[PDB]
Amino acid sequence: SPDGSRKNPARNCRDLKFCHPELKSGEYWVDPNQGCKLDAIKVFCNMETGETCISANPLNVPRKHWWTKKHVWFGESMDGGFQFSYGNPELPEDVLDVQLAFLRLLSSRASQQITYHCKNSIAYMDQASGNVKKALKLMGSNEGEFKAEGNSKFTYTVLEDGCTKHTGEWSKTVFEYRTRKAVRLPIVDIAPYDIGGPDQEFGVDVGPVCFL
Amino acid sequence: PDGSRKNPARNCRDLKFCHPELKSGEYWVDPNQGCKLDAIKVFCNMETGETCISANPLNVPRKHWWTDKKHVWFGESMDGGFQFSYGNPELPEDVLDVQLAFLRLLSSRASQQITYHCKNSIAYMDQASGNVKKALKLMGSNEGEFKAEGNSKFTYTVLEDGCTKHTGEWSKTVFEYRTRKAVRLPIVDIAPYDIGGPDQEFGVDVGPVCFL
Amino acid sequence: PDGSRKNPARNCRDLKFCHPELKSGEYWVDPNQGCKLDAIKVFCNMETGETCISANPLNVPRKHWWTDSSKKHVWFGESMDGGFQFSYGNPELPEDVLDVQLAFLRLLSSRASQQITYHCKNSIAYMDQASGNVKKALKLMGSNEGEFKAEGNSKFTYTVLEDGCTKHTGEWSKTVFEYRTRKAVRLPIVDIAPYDIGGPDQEFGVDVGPVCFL
Ligand SMILES: [Ca+2]
Ligand SMILES: [Ca+2]
Ligand SMILES: [Ca+2]
Repeated sequence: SPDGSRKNPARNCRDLKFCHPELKSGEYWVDPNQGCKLDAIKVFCNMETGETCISANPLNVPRKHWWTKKHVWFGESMDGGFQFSYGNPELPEDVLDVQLAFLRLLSSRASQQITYHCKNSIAYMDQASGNVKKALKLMGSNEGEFKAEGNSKFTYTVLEDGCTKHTGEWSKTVFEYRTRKAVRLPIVDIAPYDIGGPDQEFGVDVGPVCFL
Repeated sequence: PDGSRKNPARNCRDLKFCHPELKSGEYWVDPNQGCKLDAIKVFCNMETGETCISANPLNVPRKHWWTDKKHVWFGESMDGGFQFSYGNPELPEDVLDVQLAFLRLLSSRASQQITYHCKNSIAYMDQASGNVKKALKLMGSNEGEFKAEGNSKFTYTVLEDGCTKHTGEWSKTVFEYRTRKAVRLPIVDIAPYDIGGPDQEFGVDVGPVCFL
Repeated sequence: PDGSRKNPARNCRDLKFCHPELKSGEYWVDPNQGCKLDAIKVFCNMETGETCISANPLNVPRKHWWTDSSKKHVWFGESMDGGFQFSYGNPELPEDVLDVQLAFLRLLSSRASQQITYHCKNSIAYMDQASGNVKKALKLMGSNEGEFKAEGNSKFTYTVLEDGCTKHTGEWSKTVFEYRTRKAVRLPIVDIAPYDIGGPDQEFGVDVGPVCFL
């Protein structure tokens, strides 16, 4: 019987939760495509919810002046930019793709949080206008974009917003996207709008993509 | 496996292939495999290999449901209405969701029948006018509707039609939707058109959704 | 699993991952897992790790297929006398079982690709040398309710590997098409619709290449 060890992975964390109810939240190995056990992925299992959470690698975009107004994709367009990747970096992309496809099928929903660190850079709401027209965008895995407004199937939610004014200091805004259409996740890129001025800087902490 | 609760099969088609001696009946299957605890109870047709899952409740009682012509969704709009639900109402809705998702996305084909019980209510053909303009509609599981006419991908077929006149008596019309795109099934709602008058009544018997 | 009939692998990519010493060739795989008995014999490209399933039948004979008495695309399978849609896998297995094995590969692979060859006599396949344009290019039917074309939405355009059909010369030639995608439910190709057909001197045939999943 699977037990979530590297040599004996479970199919996902929900299976571990139910078939091994004594296990606590933490690091486990899961193998959504089953078959060959060697392409298993290392995850965090939330044993309260049954969520399988896969970390981004790299987890973070360092705080820097990145760009010198329009939305600009970090991965697509910025110098030193990269798109976000998930799961054991040593695994071929196609294998990671297949694992995510199976985990999507195994799950009712997926969610992900992302943190925008800001210095003189609006992320969501602009305190002066009270509007979100300068809000950043996120790119999903199905080419779709997650936005502040527009099609309600694709809008993100904001959990805290410390970036509403240029204060010369660092703060942060936290975004979440949650959906039943798990093909849309994980987030692969980010496009700030209020960037490019000499004293504007940002960083990013990419939260894990969680499936249940 | 063998189709018992302790040893469920992936689905009925596998059970037929691997155990051709088994007769049609109740079995336990586990489309998402892995941990066996979320296996579901189904009817296996062992001649076709179909996995058939019953609605629960499967019956809409015969009643005057609507008072007021236009299509009106039973589940969406009528007092006491409900959308049709499938599987062991014991398991959480999200578990059944995933098990059904495996069947909907990875089956060859699917089919489902639904029976409209009618008193003074046209269901498909209107004998007096000679047309199907008053025909009812059905709602699938992929935000699509099944109709008497229009896009031939989404038309249902009528197996018997006893609802063609207002006679003051009870009769029935039987609808089927069959598709190689099983994401479209099961049926989740019904919209009669010829309803609302003081002597008009209907009921429904929801047939099982069957996956190959 | 080792890719034998009694011990089929899930697919060729798993076989490669677990057995780097295995060479390209035929093996038994079982994408739907569960019962082992409905395993399918495939070609594994062990350089890429692709699972390749051959068309059966793989050939549309070379013939005058269509009589034009009207000019538009005409689907071979849907409209032509003796036409058929393309099927894949061991015809010893039930159609529904093959569909399911294919469905696992289509939904859950990273990528898919397929080539198809149009044999032509007095029949433009893609480029029309006389006009210099692709207005007469044939179309292909995918497995997800879409079509693959010379132009339009770039997600659904095919690519042309060689094009020998650009003139009417009274001689046989061929044009080879390929469709590659990260949305594998679009494949395999199930039908073909030539445009430059139906004239009294026009003929075509088709060789359907294997559908390959990663
Ligand atoms: Ca595996
Ligand atoms: Ca299970
Ligand atoms: Ca099998």
